[PDB]
Amino acid sequence: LPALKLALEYIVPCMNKHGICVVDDFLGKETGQQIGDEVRALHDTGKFTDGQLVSQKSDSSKDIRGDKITWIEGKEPGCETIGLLMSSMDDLIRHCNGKLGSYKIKERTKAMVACYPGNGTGYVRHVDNPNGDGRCVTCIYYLNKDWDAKVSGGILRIFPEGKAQFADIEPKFDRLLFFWSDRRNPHEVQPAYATRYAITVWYFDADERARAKVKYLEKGVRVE
Ligand SMILES: O=C(O)CNC(=O)c1nc(Cl)c2ccccc2c1O
Ligand SMILES: [Mn+2]
Repeated sequence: LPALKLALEYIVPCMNKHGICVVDDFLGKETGQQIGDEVRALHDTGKFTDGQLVSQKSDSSKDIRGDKITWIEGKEPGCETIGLLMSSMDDLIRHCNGKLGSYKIKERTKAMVACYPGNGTGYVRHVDNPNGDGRCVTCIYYLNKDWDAKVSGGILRIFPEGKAQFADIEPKFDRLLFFWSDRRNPHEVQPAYATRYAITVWYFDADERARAKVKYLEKGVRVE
């Protein structure tokens, strides 16, 4: 589907109504599987971190580690299809310009590729941007073939503010997710019992990001 039909007929109205929007079959099986292959090669050649320290045991051989990450620009060798994914995310956001809230999105982060190793670890409940750092939209792409949450867990559970219910999103192959990054969407990753990959990009609102630079004042200018 053109980034445009999807953006204008589904993503824009969904984000303004619900703030949480799922697109399945974003890139297709061939491109999705190539991204999966690039991510697995990154993992298998040791490009990820060792994982979030979960239990700091007295003996370190007993330390439990969780989600592993790596930051990907998209131009690295063997990340070209990841870069294609990122360009496709950018195309979608660009076709939403001036329709996502009142936000104006001119910049994003690099991609954070995450691997939950499948050892029962998840990710605690949190808000992506609780303190106004500029991030207004969180975009996650999943690449887990035939994921069965009843068996492997790993559901993303979101707790939409003001609503007495949560929204459970399975980390399905070739699924793209958008949600507001601020306190509207506290969320958690339930324990994952199989290897679980995701690629996240955050989009900045230009105003919020510009004034965030005041708080984090960071390179300066010489006086004398
Ligand atoms: O993977 C998912 O479905 C959702 N993941 C996250 O919400 C998530 N959020 C943050 Cl802020 C981090 C931050 C660092 C590493 C992994 C993260 C993560 O998986
Ligand atoms: Mn998060």
